Amino acid sequence: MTKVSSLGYPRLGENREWKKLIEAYWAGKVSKNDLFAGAKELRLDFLKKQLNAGLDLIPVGDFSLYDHILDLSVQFNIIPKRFAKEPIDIDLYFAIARGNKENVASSMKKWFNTNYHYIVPEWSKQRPKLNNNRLLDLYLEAREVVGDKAKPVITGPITYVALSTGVEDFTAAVKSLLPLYKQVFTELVKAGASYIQVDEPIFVTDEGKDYLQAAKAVYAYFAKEVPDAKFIFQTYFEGLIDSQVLSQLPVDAFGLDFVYGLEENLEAIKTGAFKGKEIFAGVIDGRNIWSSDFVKTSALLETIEEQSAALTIQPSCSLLHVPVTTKNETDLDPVLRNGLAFADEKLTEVKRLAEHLDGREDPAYDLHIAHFDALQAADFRNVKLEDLSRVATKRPSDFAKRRDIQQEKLHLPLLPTTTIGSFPQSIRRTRAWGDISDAEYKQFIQAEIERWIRIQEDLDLDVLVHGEFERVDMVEFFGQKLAGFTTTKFGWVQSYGSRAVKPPIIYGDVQHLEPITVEETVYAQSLTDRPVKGMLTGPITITNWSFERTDIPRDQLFNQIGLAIKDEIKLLENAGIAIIQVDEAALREGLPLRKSKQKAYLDDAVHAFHIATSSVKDETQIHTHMCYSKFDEIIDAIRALDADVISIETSRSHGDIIESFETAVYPLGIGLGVYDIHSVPTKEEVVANIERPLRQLSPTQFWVNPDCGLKTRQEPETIAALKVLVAATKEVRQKL
Ligand SMILES: [Zn+2]
Ligand SMILES: [Zn+2]
Ligand SMILES: [Zn+2]
Repeated sequence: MTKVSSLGYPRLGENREWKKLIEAYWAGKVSKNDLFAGAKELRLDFLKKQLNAGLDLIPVGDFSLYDHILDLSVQFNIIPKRFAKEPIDIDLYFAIARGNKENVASSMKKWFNTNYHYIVPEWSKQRPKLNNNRLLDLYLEAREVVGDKAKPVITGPITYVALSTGVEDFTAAVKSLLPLYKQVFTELVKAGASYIQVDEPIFVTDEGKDYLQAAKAVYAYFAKEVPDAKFIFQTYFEGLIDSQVLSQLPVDAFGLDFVYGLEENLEAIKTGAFKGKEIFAGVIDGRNIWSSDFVKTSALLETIEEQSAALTIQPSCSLLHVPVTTKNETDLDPVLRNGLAFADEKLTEVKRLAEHLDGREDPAYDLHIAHFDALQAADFRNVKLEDLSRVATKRPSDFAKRRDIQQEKLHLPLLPTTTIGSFPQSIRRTRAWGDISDAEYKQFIQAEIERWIRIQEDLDLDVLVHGEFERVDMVEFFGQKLAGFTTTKFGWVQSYGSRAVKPPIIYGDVQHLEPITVEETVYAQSLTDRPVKGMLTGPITITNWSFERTDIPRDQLFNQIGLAIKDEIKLLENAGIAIIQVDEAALREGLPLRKSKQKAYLDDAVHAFHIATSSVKDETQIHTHMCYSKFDEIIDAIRALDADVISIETSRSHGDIIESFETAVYPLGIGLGVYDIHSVPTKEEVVANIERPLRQLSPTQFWVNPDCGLKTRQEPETIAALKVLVAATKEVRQKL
């Protein structure tokens, strides 16, 4: 009676066969025939899983060999000018994604506030035309497996245009795509399509508010030209903006996110503005991995049902954003695993919620709730942590007074040189310990640390780092030793192209129990008489890169992690480490979509940082690394962190990134990333980068260092770049 659906499914496959397949093709190890056969096997496999879960409308079209936006580019003839000569085939497809020997790749940007990156369209004089029948082929293919349950999906024109680059005139660009979409949809209906999911997440965002009338024109058009289609104006990631206006779109159904846009959408329907329309209700978390709260969700569905003409139940976004399945996670505690749900498990949940709304009895439903309740009641979610009322949130002495005390203890030269902490890893082959004694691995890493310690000494870098050779992930390396964290055996998620990450799971209260990084850091320091830095990851990054608990508020979690970082920082200081660097490279990525919610997030972020760093002695020097760009946004927050030194990337802007610190008269220490760690710098090239920020703020305030970590670069080029860095700095010193 009540339909269930889904927006999308991962491409990976249970053991990353998709990743191995496309990567093998690029390496010339897999023919075209085996590429497409392999990709077909996967699709059919995925269609069956979704069929067997009981879905009434199974998403078809989101499967891709790299990216769903890129798919539209090639399909709509939006191909970068530099590739305009190539034949339009899969090699050109991958050429745009990865670049060939003559042309660089298209750029990629973040898919909203997710961990996924899409490939950015590059508009030019090119006339939009259909270059294939990609979506029709996929649809007809699916029909043979699932039949009338097949639901074509596609990113809408407005969102596609907004995510693009080079668009001179927005409505003209959008308008030129309409006839293509018309043909696409008309072919699908002819082939038997009914419901067609048309994604417009842009209408959950601030920017979206500029396009309300474009939405009216575009969908009035589709409704006039393809009258037989049942369109699903599909949004996700936040609430529907201007819901009272958009609710008037001439479309059959609306896809609302009741997980990340609960309150806004909830009040959008209580108005009775969707009583004449069908709601596709995003009620299962598509970006996280906890089993649903069935009581909560069922009661929610009842309210939605009475406020709509028809209800269809689905996850809040494409399952693209979660791992495939918990079935093979055999190392997990049963009380935890029975409280987890990845992609496949969510298909089952969505089915069971509908059957319970239709008043069908199923033992699985109450059993699900029982397993849900056990997890909540577990000891690990009831850990007694340090009392926050007995924990400092503000350092005893302010910046100015600390700057003196520290200078008296460190006597670092004007414009000290240093690095963001990490050095190139060669060996990964050694780590496979595979089986090798621990006293061998340690001795191995320690030999490598000494080596680089001498290197930095010769280069005359006055603040050293151990290299982090023992670290493969800046988050999981901590998650491995913090209680309340666990890793998975197979929880992979696509981040961009053939890259995937396997994020930790914060399943319980977070608690520091043992030294995490102290050993390596203390060793390095014993070798030299120059200051060695400790490197840690702040709570923001740790949360954003992990699958976080959803049963406790963001700020509470932040504080828990802050406490652990505090306890680890204590250990470091105890051991004699005098400079400690807290890295936050996810602050941007974790920023809420809506401008109206960013301040509360930043406040949570700043407080937790204070929890982490306010219990150090005045002499101990607190550094924070932030690989961001638009600092003007978070400037107040940054100044709020009260870091002795904050290092940025000024190389890309040639040094003009200081503008925000200039306006805000930043009185704290600033590290200058004067070399892109992604791309050999010239000596005259680096000095200019250094002197730029010297315009307003005083020189006694700056540090010279690379843009970010060096794990990306090769040792040869790394050493050469550092030589130039130190030379450029020394030079600007002589000129006083
Ligand atoms: Zn990423
Ligand atoms: Zn009930
Ligand atoms: Zn505070």
